[PDB]
Amino acid sequence: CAEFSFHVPSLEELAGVMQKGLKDNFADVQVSVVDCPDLTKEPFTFPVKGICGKTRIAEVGGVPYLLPLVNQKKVYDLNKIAKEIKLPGAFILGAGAGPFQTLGFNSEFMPVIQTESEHKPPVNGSYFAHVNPADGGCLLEKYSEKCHDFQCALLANLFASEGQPGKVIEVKAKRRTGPLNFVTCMRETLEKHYGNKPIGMGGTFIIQKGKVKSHIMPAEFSSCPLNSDEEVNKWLHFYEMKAPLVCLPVFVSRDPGFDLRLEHTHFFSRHGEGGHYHYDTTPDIVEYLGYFLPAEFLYRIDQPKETHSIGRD
Ligand SMILES: [Zn+2]
Repeated sequence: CAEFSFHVPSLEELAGVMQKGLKDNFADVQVSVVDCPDLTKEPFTFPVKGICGKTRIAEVGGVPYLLPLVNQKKVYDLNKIAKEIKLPGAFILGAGAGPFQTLGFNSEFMPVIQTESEHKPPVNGSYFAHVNPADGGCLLEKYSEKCHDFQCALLANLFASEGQPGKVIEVKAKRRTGPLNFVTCMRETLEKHYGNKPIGMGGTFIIQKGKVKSHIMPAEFSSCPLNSDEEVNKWLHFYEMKAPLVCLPVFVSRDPGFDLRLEHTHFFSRHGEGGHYHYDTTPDIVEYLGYFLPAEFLYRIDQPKETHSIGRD
C-alpha cells in the first residue's frame, strides 16, 4: 500500500475553478460551497449524513486484473481496505467490480459502506448491477439482501471519509453545450488549472433529468483474451438508462505515477437501473446536481505489476 499526499485548496478556491470550467461545457451552471445535505434522506439514502472528515481516495487493483484475461483470485474486503488506508470506520463510496466469489456471477458494484470501527456499527448499503439472463437488461439489487459481507473484486475506485456533516462543493450543471461528460469536464478543468499539483475528488451526484449511455459486464468472464478497447466493448453490454440516477464518481486531475484510473463513475436508482456511466445522451435537457470534496490522500493498494491501457473508459 502506497500513500500519496494530494494538493488541497480551499473549498472556495475549487468552487471558483470548477464553475469557470463547467460554464464552458454547460449552459446553466452554479458551483458553491454549501452545508452538505442530509445524505440519509432521499434520493441518496446513505447510512451516514455526510461526506466530510479525513477525506481520501483508494485505488485498489485495476482493470489489468480483469483484462485481457481475468485473475479471479483478486478479491478484496472493503472493511479491511478502510483499515489499510488508515481510516477504520470510514464511509466508502465509489465504483468497482462486484464480488463474483459471493454472488456467483459478475456484476458492476456500487459500494456504499459504513465500515466497522469501535464506535461505528457497520452497514453495507451497496448496490450491484448485472445482466439479466432473461432479456439481456439490467438487474439492480441491494447487496445486503443477497450477502452479508464486505466483499468486492478485481478493482475498486473509492472515496472515503468520516461520513460527517460539514462544508461541501455543490455543483449544479444543466443543459450540456460541449462534448465532455459531467465528470470529465470537472477533472479536466482541475488539471488545466493546477497542473503538477494533483487533485483528487469524490462524492455523489444525481442525474435529475435526461438519459445516459452506461454499461454492465456480462455474468461470466471471457475464455479468450480481450486485447483491445474494441474487443472489450463487444464483450460489455451497453444501455441507455434514464433519470433519476444516483452516481458515485472518483476522479483525479493528474496521475503522479500510480497507474490510476483517472475517472470512474457507477450509479444506482430506485427504478432498477444501474451500472458504469459513460456520458449523457440528451445534452439539451440533462440536469446534474453534485456534492463533492477534495481528497487529502491517495492510497494505492495492490497495484498491478503487469499493466496496460486497455479497457479504461
Ligand atoms: Zn466501471
